[PDB]
Amino acid sequence: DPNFFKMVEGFFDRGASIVEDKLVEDLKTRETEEQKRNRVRSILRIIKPCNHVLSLSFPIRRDDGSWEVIEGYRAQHSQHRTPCKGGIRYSTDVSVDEVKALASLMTYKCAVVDVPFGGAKAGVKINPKNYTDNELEKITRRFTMELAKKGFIGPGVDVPAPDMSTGEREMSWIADTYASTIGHYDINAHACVTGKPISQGGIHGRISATGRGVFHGIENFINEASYMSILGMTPGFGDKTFVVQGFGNVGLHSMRYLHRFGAKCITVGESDGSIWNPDGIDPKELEDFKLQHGTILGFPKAKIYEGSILEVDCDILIPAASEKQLTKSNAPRVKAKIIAEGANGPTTPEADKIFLERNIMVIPDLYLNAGGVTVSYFEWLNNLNHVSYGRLTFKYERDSNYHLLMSVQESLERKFGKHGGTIPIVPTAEFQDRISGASEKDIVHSGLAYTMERSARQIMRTAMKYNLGLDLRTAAYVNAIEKVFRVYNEAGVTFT
Amino acid sequence: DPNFFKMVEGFFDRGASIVEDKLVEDLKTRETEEQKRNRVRSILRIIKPCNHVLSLSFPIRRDDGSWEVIEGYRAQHSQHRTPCKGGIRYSTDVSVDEVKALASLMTYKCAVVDVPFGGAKAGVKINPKNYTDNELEKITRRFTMELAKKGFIGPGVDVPAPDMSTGEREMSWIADTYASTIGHYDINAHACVTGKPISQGGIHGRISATGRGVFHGIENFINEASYMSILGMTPGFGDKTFVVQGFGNVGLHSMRYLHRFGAKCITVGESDGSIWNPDGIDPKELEDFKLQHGTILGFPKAKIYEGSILEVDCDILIPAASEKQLTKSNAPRVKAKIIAEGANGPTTPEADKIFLERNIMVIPDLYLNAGGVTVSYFEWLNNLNHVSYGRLTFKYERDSNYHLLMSVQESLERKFGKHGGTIPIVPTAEFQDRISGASEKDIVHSGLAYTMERSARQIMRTAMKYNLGLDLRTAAYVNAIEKVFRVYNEAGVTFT
Amino acid sequence: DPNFFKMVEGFFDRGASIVEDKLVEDLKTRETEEQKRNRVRSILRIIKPCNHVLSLSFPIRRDDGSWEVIEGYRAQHSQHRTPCKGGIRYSTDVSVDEVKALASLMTYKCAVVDVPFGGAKAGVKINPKNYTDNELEKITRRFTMELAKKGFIGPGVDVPAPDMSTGEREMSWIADTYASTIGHYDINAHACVTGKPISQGGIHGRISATGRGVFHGIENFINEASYMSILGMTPGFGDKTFVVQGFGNVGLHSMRYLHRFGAKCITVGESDGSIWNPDGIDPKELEDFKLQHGTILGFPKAKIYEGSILEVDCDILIPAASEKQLTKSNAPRVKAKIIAEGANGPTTPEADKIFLERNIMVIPDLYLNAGGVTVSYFEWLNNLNHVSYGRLTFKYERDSNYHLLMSVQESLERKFGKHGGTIPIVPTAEFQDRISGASEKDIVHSGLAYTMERSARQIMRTAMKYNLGLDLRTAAYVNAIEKVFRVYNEAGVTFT
Repeated sequence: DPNFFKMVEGFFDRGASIVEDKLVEDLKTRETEEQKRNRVRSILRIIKPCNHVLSLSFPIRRDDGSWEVIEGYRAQHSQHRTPCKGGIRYSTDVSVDEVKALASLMTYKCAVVDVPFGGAKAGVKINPKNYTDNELEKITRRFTMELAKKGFIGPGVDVPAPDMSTGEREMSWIADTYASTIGHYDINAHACVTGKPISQGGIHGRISATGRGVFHGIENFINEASYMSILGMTPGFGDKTFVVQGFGNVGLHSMRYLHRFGAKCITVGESDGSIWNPDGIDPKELEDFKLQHGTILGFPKAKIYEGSILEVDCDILIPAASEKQLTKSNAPRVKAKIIAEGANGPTTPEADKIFLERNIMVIPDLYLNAGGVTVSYFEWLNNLNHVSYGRLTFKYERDSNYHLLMSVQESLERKFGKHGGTIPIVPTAEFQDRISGASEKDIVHSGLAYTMERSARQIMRTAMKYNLGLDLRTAAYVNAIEKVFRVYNEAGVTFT
Repeated sequence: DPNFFKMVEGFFDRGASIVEDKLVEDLKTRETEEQKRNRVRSILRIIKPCNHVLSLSFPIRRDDGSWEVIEGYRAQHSQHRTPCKGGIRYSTDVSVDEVKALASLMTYKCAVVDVPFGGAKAGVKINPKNYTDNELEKITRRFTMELAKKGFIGPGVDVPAPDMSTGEREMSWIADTYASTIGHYDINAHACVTGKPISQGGIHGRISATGRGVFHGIENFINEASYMSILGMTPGFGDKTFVVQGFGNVGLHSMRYLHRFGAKCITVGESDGSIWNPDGIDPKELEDFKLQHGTILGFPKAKIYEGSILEVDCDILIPAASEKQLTKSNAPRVKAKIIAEGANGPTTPEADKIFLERNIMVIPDLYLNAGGVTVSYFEWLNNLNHVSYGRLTFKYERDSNYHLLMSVQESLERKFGKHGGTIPIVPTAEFQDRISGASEKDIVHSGLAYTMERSARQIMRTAMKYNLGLDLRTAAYVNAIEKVFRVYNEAGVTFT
Repeated sequence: DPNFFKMVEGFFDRGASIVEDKLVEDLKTRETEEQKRNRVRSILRIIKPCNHVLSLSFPIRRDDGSWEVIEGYRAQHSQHRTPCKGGIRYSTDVSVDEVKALASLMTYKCAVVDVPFGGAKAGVKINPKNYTDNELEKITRRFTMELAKKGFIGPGVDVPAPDMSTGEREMSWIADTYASTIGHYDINAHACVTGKPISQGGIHGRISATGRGVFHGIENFINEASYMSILGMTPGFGDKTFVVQGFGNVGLHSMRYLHRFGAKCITVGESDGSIWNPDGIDPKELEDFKLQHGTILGFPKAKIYEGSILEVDCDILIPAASEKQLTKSNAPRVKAKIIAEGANGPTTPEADKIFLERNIMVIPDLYLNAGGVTVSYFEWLNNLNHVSYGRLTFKYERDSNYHLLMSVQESLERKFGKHGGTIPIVPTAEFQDRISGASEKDIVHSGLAYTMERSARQIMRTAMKYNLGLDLRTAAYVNAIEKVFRVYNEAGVTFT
């Protein structure tokens, strides 16, 4: 059991040395050779720490007439690209030594996916259960004023986001406090947060983003014939099983999309039980079960099978569980060729060194868990463009499709249809749903699939350039460190 | 040896309980009695902590072509009255746990003297000796940009100040970086710092402020016949000795003004020696000695007398030494009726409990060391009024003085001077220097004497209202806590 | 009983025609003669109306969980000089047709006293009794946000003020909502309101301002030997009586200062009784009576004497009562040579036409009731200079007084004191209190006496220039209209 901060700090040095050896050669600057080395050994010392760490204190008054002091935090990691997106975590285990880590984790998690803005995290030392709803907006509406008066919230500086125990309703209390106190004169005032409900500028298909994230991530590696061979699996999802730990937003929506392309959910683990049916599980039925029941423990159509789900015989683990969930105590007992981290840092840094020995491809959490980080970038743009995606072009592009089909029809009917007949060129029953059911949802899920795809093909490229084999995690950080470097380097890092 | 943070945190609770017992009765609010108690027990929980603590990280490049990371801090204590003044301390022993203390120390040190703005402190973990002058402006000019982009510098938010190892030249590098990058559009851009050299908006007679501070502070207690009796001394400075530890800006200028009203400097202690002559020391001669010599050790006209200067037989100790300088190990060996703290926290909290037993009046460091805090408030106004003090009225008030003397002359010459004679009513040789040598210096030293006087008469009042005897320190904090309370209370502490 | 709007609209035309006949001749502009007339007949059409009238609607939620809609108003009269000061009146009789009047009334009431900013009024249709204290800040803190987001509050646009049923505690709820939502980035954020309590930037001696106002106003007319003769009275307060209607802030403090210079309060009328003692009343004793009792009805040392107090035999009526309080039904029954309006529009426009027939000098409410309008201008400056008045110069001017006395002493002791004697030139027992008890209060009461004095000597001048006799009200409006005109005229009234 390590300290999560030393993990993310570890994967930097682990990656910093690799990239450096070629990152120096790629400098056509008019200096010596040992001053290039002392420029690359040096910027990396600047990317590693956290540039800003605020620390707050709130006069909040409970509804029973009892004042109290709330302690908060927020750490902007990198200023190289503004704004800086990062969720707000209401908890009690919040630590300034942890906010600095998850802030750094996002500077790179949104660099591997070519999302512009940097990384940040906030954290409020409150246990949400102990507060009435009138008291979680007195806290939220003042954690922003105190934080926006100091340039840590704003469409061009920081963009808070949801987190576990910080839902859709939280993000309205932030966007309304900002768009009425400080951001009033700013036209983009509602772009100060993401995850807002749809009635206030949220994007559609957001709650299924990390799901689509976890999906397209592993999709681009299952369909990689140059990796399935090395592992021992075949390309494609066909006749492959997956297992899910931590049923929830990331697990549930992942189950759906994987089960839609022939995969078979075998087990579903949670904090308080375990499920198993080697014939598979129906996501919707199990999704429906937890609605009334609140806990899948006792699912009818699948027997109970307790134990370490990380031992489950399968092909694909997907841990949506807590951080540091898979460690040496059970790493030699995976029974899965591919691990797909759905949460932040499930794999302790030792298991990765084990997994390259067991010949396991561990897809990192920088890449898979990007997910919402990308739609939370498409929602920032939605609010920053003041129009839903596609409203201007759904029907202009609908007409362009009917005319092509007509143009292909009439063109044939000159050659073949001369006999008075006709060729009713019509869209399929599928490309008809795509037309009649067009929505902003279809464009979000599209630009998300493109981001994951174009990015995975950049992790692969590095895993050959530097010959990392199945060490995709290291490959991910080398792309993250290399692209954050090209922003400091060509910018005259210091403003002097 | 305590932690300096627990000292300042101690004197709050020590004072918070005393003020509370009457601070509740003074509320004519439409509530119960136990909800007044739970409003006063509660605001005090809000005044005690530090509301904002930023923490920085700098890409600074040395002149030998070697980047490095500078770590800084700044803690705004109380937002009840903007701006928030606080010095910048270049050191290596800087600690975020220490900046929070000295920030709180200034919220009260400028409350006992009715200075409006709250308290703050900054700190940069650099040893100044290891940096060329071109590298102490690359640090200073970027410790402000990084700090002003986040609303921690500005004529209406924070006003940095000088400190030990942060001289007059530092404050120009801050005022020029602000008045040309961010504060450009603000007319008051040059009011963003104090302590600037006179050629850029500094006030005259600033380097002798803490001197005039230490002076008028003890003046208002030496001339208090209701305290000299209780101690065992007589009123006035006449035939009284004082001794100085830590010769320097606070010690030197204190020596001068005290030696000007009949006091006799006996010893002068430093870090590297000790001086003694029970006939006295001439300040100017000793001031001149350290100019060439750089260290008074070896002064001709006064023999060497080594040892704990805090043992020196005297009437008035003035420690300008380090913090926590006088402790139990030598507190029963003071040999001085009056201690006059010229630095921040020379007396460990135990010696005060000893000193009330030894019957010693320890004048606090909230009051005496205010000093520069008051002229650093008069310099903020100078730059905020865009005119030196008195330029409009030195000669308009000069004429009004000549006409009064003429009016008294002619009025007599009607009654007595009828005999052809005349009565040359002329100013004294002293009130002539005051006229011909009028300057902004004379108004600064005046409004400083008024602030110290009006404030000491408020410490005295509390020391009777709550019957603290010679425990002036506790009296000082009770006035500081009571006046910071009347700002939160009548303001609807929460903005909800 | 008229409509109060038609009164203030009446006194404009009544004054506009008089000033015009000379106001045209005073134009050295390169135009014709009939185009000067059509420039003066025209600007007066621009000064008369109200340039801006906002009208609000609030989602306020009672503490019993019941939303409701609050209806508010605010009318900026004249933009010729920014800001625009005007009180906020919580009532139910508030009418947009009344706010426009009292707004215009202040554009002139602060023009006769050379106060720069224009005039405005606000009004909220709520009965304050029906609202808990937690609900009069939810209203106050949102009547400002809704009003400051539209440029109707701010140190440079509008400066709200207290009013009846809008006390000191209201003005803190406005200054804190502004200085934390919108005016945060403005250094002058606390100058957005006046009347704030002393703990947040209020001026001392404010609650006794209208008192000092009513005093120095009638002082400058009682001591006018060229008016007492015409009426039938003698100069000075000596052996003269006054009577007060509407005991309260304006009546009480007026009683004190008048009774201090030999006047004799005869009666004290209120809404619910009447008092009389032709030997006089002691203000303090009667002031003390209403403290416990809450109503002077039943004062021991003065018998009850009911009836229309406006009939009381006296020399000076001072109605602090409601508006339109003295009308034709009792105007032929005044029994007072001098009426001194302490409220806004006590005299219906007909009684003035009666009073010039009865040969009565009615001092207007533009001039007397200025009062607080002047200290509410000195409090705006206090907050706008960030320093209490005199802190810099109380002791610099104290020293200049001791040196003059010493210079007169020594100068004599050269001529007379050559005999070894001495002449202890010391301040009086009165000019010693003035020194030892110097305060911002003494400067406020001074600059208030100067404003009233310099202004009354301008009403007198007009009452000769245009030969209005005892019609001082018309003289007041002609000075108000003439000085508001010289601001539009020399400014190119239109911005085209």
